[PDB]
Amino acid sequence: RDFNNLTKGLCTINSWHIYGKDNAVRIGEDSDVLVTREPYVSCDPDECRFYALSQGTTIRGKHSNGTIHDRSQYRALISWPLSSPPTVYNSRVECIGWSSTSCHDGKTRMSICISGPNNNASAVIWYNRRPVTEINTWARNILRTQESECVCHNGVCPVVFTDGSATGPAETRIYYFKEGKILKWEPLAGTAKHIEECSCYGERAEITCTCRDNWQGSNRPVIRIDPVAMTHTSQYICSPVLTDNPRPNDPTVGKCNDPYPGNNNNGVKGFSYLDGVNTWLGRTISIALRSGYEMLKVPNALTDDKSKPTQGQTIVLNTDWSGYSGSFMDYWAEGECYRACFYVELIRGRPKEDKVWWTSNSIVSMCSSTEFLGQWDWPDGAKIEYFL
Amino acid sequence: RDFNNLTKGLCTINSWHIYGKDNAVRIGEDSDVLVTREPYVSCDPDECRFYALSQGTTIRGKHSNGTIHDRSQYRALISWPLSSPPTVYNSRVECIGWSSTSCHDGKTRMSICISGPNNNASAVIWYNRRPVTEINTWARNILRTQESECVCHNGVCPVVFTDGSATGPAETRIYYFKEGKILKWEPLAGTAKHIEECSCYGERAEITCTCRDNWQGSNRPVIRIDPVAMTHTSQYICSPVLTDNPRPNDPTVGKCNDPYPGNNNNGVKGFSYLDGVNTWLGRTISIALRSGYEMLKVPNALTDDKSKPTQGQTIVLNTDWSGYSGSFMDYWAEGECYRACFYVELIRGRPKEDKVWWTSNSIVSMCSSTEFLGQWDWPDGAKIEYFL
Amino acid sequence: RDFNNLTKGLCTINSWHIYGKDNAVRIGEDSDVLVTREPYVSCDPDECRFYALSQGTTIRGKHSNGTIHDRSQYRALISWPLSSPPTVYNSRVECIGWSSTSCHDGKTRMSICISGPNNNASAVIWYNRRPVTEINTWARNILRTQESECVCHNGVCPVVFTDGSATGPAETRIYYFKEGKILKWEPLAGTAKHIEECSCYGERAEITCTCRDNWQGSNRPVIRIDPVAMTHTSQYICSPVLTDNPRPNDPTVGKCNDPYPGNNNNGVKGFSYLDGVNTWLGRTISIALRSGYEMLKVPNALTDDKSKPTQGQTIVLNTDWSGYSGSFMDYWAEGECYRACFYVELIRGRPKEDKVWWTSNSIVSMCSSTEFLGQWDWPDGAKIEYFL
Amino acid sequence: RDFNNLTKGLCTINSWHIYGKDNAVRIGEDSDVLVTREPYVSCDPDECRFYALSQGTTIRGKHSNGTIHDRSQYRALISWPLSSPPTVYNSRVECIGWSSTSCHDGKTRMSICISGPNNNASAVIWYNRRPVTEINTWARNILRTQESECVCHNGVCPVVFTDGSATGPAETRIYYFKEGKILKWEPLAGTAKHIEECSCYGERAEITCTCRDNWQGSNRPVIRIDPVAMTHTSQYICSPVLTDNPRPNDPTVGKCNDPYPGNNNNGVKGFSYLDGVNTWLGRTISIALRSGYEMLKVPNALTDDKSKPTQGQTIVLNTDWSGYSGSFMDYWAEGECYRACFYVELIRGRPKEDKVWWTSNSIVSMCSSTEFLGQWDWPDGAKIEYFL
Ligand SMILES: *[C@@H]1O[C@H](CO)[C@@H](O[C@@H]2O[C@H](CO)[C@@H](O[C@@H]3O[C@H](CO[C@H]4O[C@H](CO)[C@@H](O)[C@H](O)[C@@H]4O)[C@@H](O)[C@H](O[C@H]4O[C@H](CO)[C@@H](O)[C@H](O)[C@@H]4O[C@H]4O[C@H](CO)[C@@H](O)[C@H](O)[C@@H]4O[C@H]4O[C@H](CO)[C@@H](O)[C@H](O)[C@@H]4O)[C@@H]3O)[C@H](O)[C@H]2NC(C)=O)[C@H](O)[C@H]1NC(C)=O
Ligand SMILES: *[C@@H]1O[C@H](CO)[C@@H](O[C@@H]2O[C@H](CO)[C@@H](O[C@@H]3O[C@H](CO[C@H]4O[C@H](CO)[C@@H](O)[C@H](O)[C@@H]4O)[C@@H](O)[C@H](O[C@H]4O[C@H](CO)[C@@H](O)[C@H](O)[C@@H]4O[C@H]4O[C@H](CO)[C@@H](O)[C@H](O)[C@@H]4O[C@H]4O[C@H](CO)[C@@H](O)[C@H](O)[C@@H]4O)[C@@H]3O)[C@H](O)[C@H]2NC(C)=O)[C@H](O)[C@H]1NC(C)=O
Ligand SMILES: *[C@@H]1O[C@H](CO)[C@@H](O[C@@H]2O[C@H](CO)[C@@H](O[C@@H]3O[C@H](CO[C@H]4O[C@H](CO)[C@@H](O)[C@H](O)[C@@H]4O)[C@@H](O)[C@H](O[C@H]4O[C@H](CO)[C@@H](O)[C@H](O)[C@@H]4O[C@H]4O[C@H](CO)[C@@H](O)[C@H](O)[C@@H]4O[C@H]4O[C@H](CO)[C@@H](O)[C@H](O)[C@@H]4O)[C@@H]3O)[C@H](O)[C@H]2NC(C)=O)[C@H](O)[C@H]1NC(C)=O
Ligand SMILES: *[C@@H]1O[C@H](CO)[C@@H](O[C@@H]2O[C@H](CO)[C@@H](O[C@@H]3O[C@H](CO[C@H]4O[C@H](CO)[C@@H](O)[C@H](O)[C@@H]4O)[C@@H](O)[C@H](O[C@H]4O[C@H](CO)[C@@H](O)[C@H](O)[C@@H]4O[C@H]4O[C@H](CO)[C@@H](O)[C@H](O)[C@@H]4O[C@H]4O[C@H](CO)[C@@H](O)[C@H](O)[C@@H]4O)[C@@H]3O)[C@H](O)[C@H]2NC(C)=O)[C@H](O)[C@H]1NC(C)=O
Ligand SMILES: CC(=O)N[C@H]1[C@H]([C@H](O)[C@H](O)CO)O[C@H](P(=O)(O)O)C[C@@H]1O
Ligand SMILES: CC(=O)N[C@H]1[C@H]([C@H](O)[C@H](O)CO)O[C@H](P(=O)(O)O)C[C@@H]1O
Ligand SMILES: CC(=O)N[C@H]1[C@H]([C@H](O)[C@H](O)CO)O[C@H](P(=O)(O)O)C[C@@H]1O
Ligand SMILES: CC(=O)N[C@H]1[C@H]([C@H](O)[C@H](O)CO)O[C@H](P(=O)(O)O)C[C@@H]1O
Ligand SMILES: *[C@@H]1O[C@H](CO)[C@@H](O)[C@H](O)[C@H]1NC(C)=O
Ligand SMILES: *[C@@H]1O[C@H](CO)[C@@H](O)[C@H](O)[C@H]1NC(C)=O
Ligand SMILES: *[C@@H]1O[C@H](CO)[C@@H](O)[C@H](O)[C@H]1NC(C)=O
Ligand SMILES: *[C@@H]1O[C@H](CO)[C@@H](O)[C@H](O)[C@H]1NC(C)=O
Ligand SMILES: *[C@@H]1O[C@H](CO)[C@@H](O)[C@H](O)[C@H]1NC(C)=O
Ligand SMILES: [Ca+2]
Ligand SMILES: [Ca+2]
Ligand SMILES: [Ca+2]
Ligand SMILES: [Ca+2]
Repeated sequence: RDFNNLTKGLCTINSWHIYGKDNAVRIGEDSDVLVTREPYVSCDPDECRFYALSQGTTIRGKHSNGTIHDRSQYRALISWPLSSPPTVYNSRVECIGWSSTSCHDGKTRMSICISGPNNNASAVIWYNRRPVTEINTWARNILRTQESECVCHNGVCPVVFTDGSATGPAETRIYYFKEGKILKWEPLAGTAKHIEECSCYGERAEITCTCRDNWQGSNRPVIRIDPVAMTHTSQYICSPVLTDNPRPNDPTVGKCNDPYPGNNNNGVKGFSYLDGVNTWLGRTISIALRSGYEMLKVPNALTDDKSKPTQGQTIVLNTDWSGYSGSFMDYWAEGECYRACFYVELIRGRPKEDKVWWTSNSIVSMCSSTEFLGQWDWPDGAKIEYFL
Repeated sequence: RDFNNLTKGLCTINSWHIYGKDNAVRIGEDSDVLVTREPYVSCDPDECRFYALSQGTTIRGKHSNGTIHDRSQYRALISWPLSSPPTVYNSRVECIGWSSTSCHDGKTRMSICISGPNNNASAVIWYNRRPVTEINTWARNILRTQESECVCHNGVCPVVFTDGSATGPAETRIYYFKEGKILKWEPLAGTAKHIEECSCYGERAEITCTCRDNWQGSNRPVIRIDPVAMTHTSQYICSPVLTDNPRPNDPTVGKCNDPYPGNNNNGVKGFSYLDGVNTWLGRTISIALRSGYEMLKVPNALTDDKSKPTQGQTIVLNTDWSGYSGSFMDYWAEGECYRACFYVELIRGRPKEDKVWWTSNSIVSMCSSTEFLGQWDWPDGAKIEYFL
Repeated sequence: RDFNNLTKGLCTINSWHIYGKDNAVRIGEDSDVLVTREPYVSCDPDECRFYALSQGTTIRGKHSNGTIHDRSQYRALISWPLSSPPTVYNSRVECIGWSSTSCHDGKTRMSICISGPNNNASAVIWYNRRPVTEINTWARNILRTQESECVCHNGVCPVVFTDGSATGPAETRIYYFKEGKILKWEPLAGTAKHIEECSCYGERAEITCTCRDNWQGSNRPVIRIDPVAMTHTSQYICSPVLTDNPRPNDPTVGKCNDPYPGNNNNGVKGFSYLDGVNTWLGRTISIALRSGYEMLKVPNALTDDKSKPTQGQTIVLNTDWSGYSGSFMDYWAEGECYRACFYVELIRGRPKEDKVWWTSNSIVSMCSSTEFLGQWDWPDGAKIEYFL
Repeated sequence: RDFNNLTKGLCTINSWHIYGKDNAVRIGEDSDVLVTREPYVSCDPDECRFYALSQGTTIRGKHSNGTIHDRSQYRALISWPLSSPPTVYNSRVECIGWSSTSCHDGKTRMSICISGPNNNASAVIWYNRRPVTEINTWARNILRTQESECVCHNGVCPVVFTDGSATGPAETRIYYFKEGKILKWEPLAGTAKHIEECSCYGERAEITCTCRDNWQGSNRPVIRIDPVAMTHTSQYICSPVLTDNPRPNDPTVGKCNDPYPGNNNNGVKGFSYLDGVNTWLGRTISIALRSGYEMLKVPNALTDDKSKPTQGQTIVLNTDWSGYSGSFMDYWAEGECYRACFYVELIRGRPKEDKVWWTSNSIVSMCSSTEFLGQWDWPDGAKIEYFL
């Protein structure tokens, strides 16, 4: 009907309640479920769906041997109904590619998939389910994107891309689209040294994305965008409570405009909600590998380089695997504020579970509450040995 | 369009005709059917669906070993099309939890799921498919609810919860919701000593729920609610025709405001239609275990402590298993009265059938007729030995 | 929108073209297809669907052993999309029973299912998907109905039932319904001695049903109904070209008001289009068993007891099995006349193919053309030995 | 709503981007996917679907042994959702036959299927999903059609048929339909000697179809139609860059009105976009067999018998199988021109891969871009040995 505008603010978060859960690997043991990875959730004005990058095979199927690789001609962006598994018979294909992003603007939805060789990949922008715009590689080394949903304000929806090295300086750019057409684009600015896999949300005409520095830096990069003026800035989260993985241990003071040193050439997609005292950071529990997941209330994290934990909540125990995590919100829900949500990818199989030749994932999703609810941990459930 | 109001009365019941049947366990032998339990039926203005608490696995699947437990992170409230099985590809998820209730109000539908540990569980109320309200545990010992549908009158829909011991005094409360928001709540009143798993229906601006006393008492508790004034009372069904399971034998006189003694720490979810001479009680045939099912016309049951059977009808033979049973009606059907219906859960597997490692169920459903129709028995059908 | 009226006449038939085909048994070898029997086709204002009486099991499933029986608590009336198989995931249940009929009236659809023991069965009438009317057994010996679709004229839809013996005198009645309510009913009249499984169609405010005499009589009974006056008559098709199965050989002259003698206690559901010179009778090729199928132009069959074949067309070869057959037409298609159609059930398995423990069927359907098209035979396709 | 008119022109093509991909054979290894062949794509005003001629069996199913044959009573025209596999549970049947074509006109869609024996086949035309017109064989030797979609202009949609010999002179005719009714038909004209499997598109009130000469001729026949006047002409593509398969090698000069000699009794369905300098021809890489696929910019191909390659792009490598290819466009997309698309069938199994007893295919589809995007090759993916 009409373009949506970020008119409200974030509700206060005093705890988190379960929103959705897949149980995909448990069910996939005896069903026609698709091997996926790199998921997310995204809302429309009438329903919210689950999203993922398919591998073009069922888990129990023979072609699942070798699904440890990321880029192939047999991947695609698919969507399915909330808390149901990525079934072969109930899934809908958005576009063909091995990297992606998607978002609705009040009128219709825009989806972007990237495909191709390393020497020269390319992005195609779709809108109202028709292919509208195309963009070829600029720095000729794996053109990539968010891996989670974008946000729009009155028709304009910014998106972040990177093209170039993963263990050194790259070429990041913020593009501004309106009905699938490029309005403008500008290169990265600010003090952030490496950008990758941005997780974004919005409130009161502003967009905040917490991203990943894969080069060096256990603290996380941040990008604030102004959808009306079409401008931005970047920096790091000051707080000493580090959130990348892998990472060293938490210190007494942190860094605001420089990567905190300790581990190289590695990271993980993550997110956070930056709102003064109402600030919460998410992270794995293990400093060495992707296991466990926890949420932490760290007042004034982004601006205070000494801030420490006030309250917290456990999502997945440290004996249980996790993976990626990102942000989303239901911009079309009734209320006076925006209720914040997030998802956590639960990876099974290789590399850590190598008696199996595949790699796949599960999903758990939570949203905020204004009460102080009790906590419980939410693992995937599957017994790898039933697959031997 | 507009809120629904309990404007009619109950039609006269002279017999029951089949409404719906699943045949889930028969079909699940060679299909992708989900292991479920604790079912019910619920109507919308345009279609009536089947409901159940999934276990997150298919019957023939490996993860079905151990589905004898009730509370787990892998259960969910699902719905599917009438007289079809709970298939993996045709099911819709309402919310995440191990206890529940749901009902439409004329405009939209409200669903409630409860999840968490025993020390501290919590309920989340959803409306129009978005999470609106949250409630944490009050007495810190398994917060639980109806296990069947609620009833609404002009926007207000009462719901009964219990939190605390199952073999002693607990904390029951009636909550009044309007569009997912808590209007009010009040503690139990009247002479009923223990409340659990209420089965409710409505006619002429009043709501009657026949429940379960798991502490002591083979006779059943009753709760009458006034949706307009937001008040209630409780008591027991006077009649000597006992209906809980397990239970002792029928006596000559019964108890109106006190639990009839005989068996402890056990019961089963049940229901009844209380309407003077037009009164019918349902019950298993075996006094010791959940087998067989029969309907009995006992005039003035609730107020007469000597009332005895006038007419009856067999639903499931005593050589056949049954389980839970509850009430529902199609508030949007054409006519001058409300045609009363009920469902019976048919459990297969453990505990009684232990050559199998799972536990699942089937459904049969009937509604009333004004004629005196012939009777037939309706078992599940499956041969356990085809699963060995 | 508005009630439909039989306003047109039959187009001239000069040949038949394929309309639809299932290929169910071929596909069911490696799919979740349901064991069915007693099928038919029925149109709505917007789509035409396939219909059948399910057995509550998949073909490859264990519970298919013993599906040679007809009456059981696990059967149901289901419908699915045209030329697709009766799949477990794509089927819709109309009502519970082992005998049936259904038809749309311009506004909504009425469906009727019969269930129960032999001593006392009962029919429930549904309308707009809600159970409206009930009727108990009158002569206490297997109450049964059409096994194909009914026809309506301005809201009124007659239906034929039988209750009593199959090898002697019974109790037939024509019921007249309007929105699921009984308008009237009257007993059989005319010179027909035994009625069973009527196949009906309509044009110019009249309804003709060709039925089955299971007692004695290789020639077929006929019932003409006047939907406006609510009256009828019966008789036999005069022509010497006999069409029941089993049957003796064709003679030189036939019988108009008396069963032609030759074979007892046996028959098969069939049909015909009676329209003067534009008359066509259908029948199996073998006089002893259900094999092959052919259509024959026999001018003035119903009134001329000497009429013989003018033109013909082969549908299924005599080396291929067939079974039941019935009539249907698309009352909502554009044109100035009614294009006539029919279906043939193709049975596989027991009794003739006994290396398998089940019994199931396939469907082929044809409609008329005004040209003289070429012919081809349409078998089921499946190789029974792939099931061993 | 209203009839569609070819009002725009072709956008300029500077490269091709992926549109859709099936991955059917990879997935069919562990799923209920249907054995198909002879596919295509076709758009509606609201969605574009995939099309194919089914064989009436699943790939892993027993009835897949022998699917090397083309004409049988068990084939059908089916359609399914874009980039999803032809699943047994998600497919929709259009009509019954072993040869076909289909297209939407702005209001509704017309589909045509051909069935029957070689002595006398026949076509039935369907519209708005009801059978409207019938046509019997004229030259009594396999009546056949396009095997891809038709194009319409203000209600009129021409279609090309052939009936008669494949290795000598036949009887081709162009039919003009309007709402399923034959407006007119006329025999082939111009200098083309043999016509088969036409691939058509349209822009600015004209229809161009590049077809197949199976008799003699490695260069391709062309038919230009005037939808308003209902007339046409034929000829060959002049250019020396030959595109049929099998074929001899490319010469220095070509033939405009005569079949270029070299190989007999063989060909393959193909297409091309003829637009002056903006001209592109598609073809397999191997001159002997169906392997590899490439697109070539050959300015003024149709009129210049010396034209040679200016630019090109690889679609499938020569070590990978291909098959048929055809044209389609989204006539209802926003813009000022028509964005051109095409599909390539990827055949697996017999005849070249004979360790398997079946024959099936996969799909890849691309559309044009105005940028110069990078290229990648798109194979089917499946490992035949996982089927042994
Ligand atoms: C039934 O259910 C109810 C329902 O909620 C349960 O109640 C909840 O219990 C939670 C667990 O205790 C609790 O969460 C914790 O909150 C802390 C903050 O509170 C305290 O301090 C503030 C300020 O002084 C006070 O206001 C407050 O009242 C308290 O005093 C957090 O600090 C906790 O986090 C730390 O511990 C966990 C492990 O338990 C770590 O994973 C986490 O990362 C935190 O510790 C690391 O990080 C800090 C920051 O740099 C380091 O200083 C510290 O050394 C740790 O560092 C190591 O670990 C990380 C990760 O391994 C690594 O990178 C680093 O290098 C180091 O190696 C925790 O989040 C809830 O707040 C509580 N509910 C409420 C409402 O408060 C109830 O318990 C159940 N049972 C019953 C009977 O009810
Ligand atoms: C073809 O189909 C037709 C279609 O309907 C068939 O007709 C139907 O047949 C039914 C079965 O007989 C019948 O149902 C019974 O009705 C009784 C009431 O009728 C009589 O009394 C009244 C008042 O005097 C009269 O008006 C009426 O005319 C009759 O005289 C019920 O009382 C029957 O229930 C009792 O028996 C069944 C077992 O058969 C028990 O399961 C049931 O619980 C009842 O008995 C227990 O409970 C009472 C109450 O406390 C006890 O006193 C008694 O001792 C039993 O107690 C033991 O059992 C329970 C459970 O095991 C346990 O807790 C307790 O401790 C004890 O151990 C029964 O319901 C229908 O009414 C009839 N149709 C109609 C319209 O009436 C037809 O038969 C078929 N065949 C043919 C040829 O047509
Ligand atoms: C390529 O395709 C084209 C496309 O159509 C093919 O053309 C079609 O060919 C059909 C087969 O021959 C033909 O159908 C037949 O039509 C007969 C009527 O025509 C003749 O008579 C009339 C009047 O005199 C003339 O107008 C007309 O021109 C002809 O002369 C029917 O009579 C045929 O039916 C009989 O034979 C078949 C077997 O072939 C039986 O199954 C059938 O039941 C009929 O025979 C039995 O019944 C009669 C009636 O009582 C008995 O008298 C007779 O003895 C038989 O009885 C025994 O059998 C039954 C069943 O087994 C049992 O109950 C009984 O007791 C006995 O034991 C037949 O229907 C089409 O009409 C023709 N197309 C057209 C438009 O006409 C073409 O051939 C193909 N090839 C080529 C090169 O084109
Ligand atoms: C990273 O990705 C980027 C993204 O695009 C890559 O860039 C692209 O590279 C493509 C491959 O080289 C290239 O396509 C070729 O274009 C030729 C035309 O260009 C040249 O000539 C014109 C005019 O002079 C100039 O304007 C232009 O600048 C060039 O000089 C085509 O001619 C090419 O086709 C021929 O070769 C291929 C094999 O490679 C054959 O399959 C094809 O059929 C052509 O050759 C046959 O046909 C001709 C015509 O009759 C014959 O003369 C010739 O002998 C061949 O004949 C045999 O073969 C056929 C089939 O086997 C048989 O029937 C016959 O009998 C003979 O036996 C080719 O299409 C793209 O144009 C280029 N992109 C752009 C925008 O240009 C990049 O490379 C990647 N890497 C990096 C680092 O970036
Ligand atoms: C487009 C692409 O290749 N994305 C891949 C990125 C990429 O390698 C890093 O961002 C380094 O640049 O890594 C992740 P992970 O395996 O670390 O879990 C897998 C992704 O699929
Ligand atoms: C929330 C919960 O645990 N519900 C469980 C209740 C509960 O134990 C009783 O109401 C005693 O309080 O019992 C039944 P049942 O096994 O007796 O058939 C299983 C339920 O799932
Ligand atoms: C309601 C019912 O039992 N219908 C059955 C009738 C019935 O026995 C005959 O009409 C004799 O009355 O026969 C057929 P068929 O086996 O002969 O092919 C099977 C039906 O299912
Ligand atoms: C109606 C029909 O039979 N179509 C068949 C045609 C036909 O034989 C040729 O057009 C020669 O006339 O060939 C193809 P292909 O096998 O060559 O790949 C298979 C088709 O199914
Ligand atoms: C998977 O492939 C590897 C080589 O990639 C092979 O050695 C291994 O045995 C395969 N796994 C299975 C289960 O076949
Ligand atoms: C189920 O698990 C138990 C232990 O919980 C084990 O002893 C048993 O053998 C398992 N059943 C099957 C069929 O594997
Ligand atoms: C059918 O006839 C009645 C009068 O006989 C009329 O009201 C009705 O509208 C007619 N049907 C249609 C479709 O108009
Ligand atoms: C089917 O059941 C019969 C008895 O009804 C039994 O003898 C037979 O062996 C069973 N068939 C199969 C395939 O198990
Ligand atoms: C397929 O059929 C042929 C004969 O057509 C037979 O020889 C062959 O063994 C069959 N293939 C399989 C896998 O059974
Ligand atoms: Ca890092
Ligand atoms: Ca009790
Ligand atoms: Ca007979
Ligand atoms: Ca050729």
